[PDB]
Amino acid sequence: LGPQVAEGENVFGVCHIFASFNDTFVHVTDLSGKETICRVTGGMKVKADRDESSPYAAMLAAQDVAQRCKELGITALHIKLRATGGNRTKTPGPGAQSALRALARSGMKIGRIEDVTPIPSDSTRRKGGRRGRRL
RNA sequence: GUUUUCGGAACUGAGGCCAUGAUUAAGAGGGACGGCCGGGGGCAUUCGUAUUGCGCCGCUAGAGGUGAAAUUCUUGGACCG
Repeated sequence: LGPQVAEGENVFGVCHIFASFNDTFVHVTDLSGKETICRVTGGMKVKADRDESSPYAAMLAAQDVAQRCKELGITALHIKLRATGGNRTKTPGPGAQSALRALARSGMKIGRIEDVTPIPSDSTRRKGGRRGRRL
């Protein structure tokens, strides 16, 4: 079970670390993007809606996802870090570098680093009011 | 009784003469013309990513939002690629 190749060559999957402030996602996928493997979020580790985006919650989100693909023989990953973008914040969540460091310390290797977050040319109306979030 | 002259008006045709007759071109304005310039205006056409909805595939029980939660969507398979 796995790619029938010599271990000196490094196979490639792509992970899409969708970092936000509600939670952080780690969604490893093959190089096509079509047939995905496993989606170990940051919220699956701790049972607290406050701690759903903590930098430790992505330390454990990218430790279990480095065991399902190591079970299938994947040794080097492609990283597409993505903040929520669109009309919301285009600055990455705090649980992003921690999910990278847990992927780079669990024996796995990296490929390319690339920032695909949805930025518009220009978009529709923002969620709040004209006077904004009065808080 | 007639007829002139002059007087005084009113109107036309030649000629001479006028040093014959137009103040300049506003560090005022209008209008030409010349090469440019500008997210000026209108009509037609064209491109972009995003958002939302829909079709199919993948892997799966969480996802949304908050100072914290909760109203809300999920194998009448959500979020994610």
